[PDB]
Amino acid sequence: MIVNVIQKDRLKEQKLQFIRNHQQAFDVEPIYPLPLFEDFVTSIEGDCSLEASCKIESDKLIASRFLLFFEDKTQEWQKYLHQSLTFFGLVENRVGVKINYSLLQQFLGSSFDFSKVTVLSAGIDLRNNLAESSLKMHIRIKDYPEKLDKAFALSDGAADGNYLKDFVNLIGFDFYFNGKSEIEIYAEVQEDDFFKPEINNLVWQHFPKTALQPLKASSLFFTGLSKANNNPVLYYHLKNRQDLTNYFKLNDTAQRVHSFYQHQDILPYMWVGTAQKELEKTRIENIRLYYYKSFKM
Repeated sequence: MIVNVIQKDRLKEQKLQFIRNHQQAFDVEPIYPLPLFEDFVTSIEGDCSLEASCKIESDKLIASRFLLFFEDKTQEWQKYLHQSLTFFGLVENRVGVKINYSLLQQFLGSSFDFSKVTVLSAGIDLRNNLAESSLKMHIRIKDYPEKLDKAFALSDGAADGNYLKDFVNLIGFDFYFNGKSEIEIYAEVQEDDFFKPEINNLVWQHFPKTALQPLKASSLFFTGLSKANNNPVLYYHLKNRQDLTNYFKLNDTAQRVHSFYQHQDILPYMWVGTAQKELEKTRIENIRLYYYKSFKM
């Protein structure tokens, strides 16, 4: 149908525009191999979302970070996994690197129940230092205790981190271009549960008061369990991206990113990632800021 082809061509350009807006704001030259990711997202014709993010370390700005979230209502998770891995393979072929897939392979095992997947994403964090570049994948699972246990066994180990095992749904994979790979498990708390007394006992009690303040403006909180034995990275799903400066004490580099995105044609919400110790400071020096746009027919 003519409406369909016109819409498809439009969504393709809008995705490229979203990526280009981010890249052109923060990197005067695009970081290699960004075009392969552009090819990947434009090959995904079903409904999706894109994430563009910045990682700030004092005055250092790392901005070639993009993810695609598969959001076609058909629930064809295995197909999307395969599409994502095909993309990873092209990256391997063009750059001339071999990715270490072992953690993902072990996680998937041989009997993975794809109907238990609720989120799948694939993307990049590209650096001029090739070895430090990575491919990324997140898989969120629901009601799948066997795979939660498997992900737990695959990461750093048991205690500590075990105190939040029952809150884990999201599993993240990093695949570095130097053949090093990582897995992380994320414990989450949803907004509707923020004020429950057992949540204070099981979760909030083990974090400083400063960690709790941004929850006033968040719909979801999560934290990585295996990495950073102490000083865990805390992630907040801000309902409105405008609220960032009210809850997080930004440095100049982060303010630059915030300022850029205030009036872009993007989704209202954002994610904010920062180490626990940063919120205890008078000024955050290390922060990750995540912005989103949806692409639907």
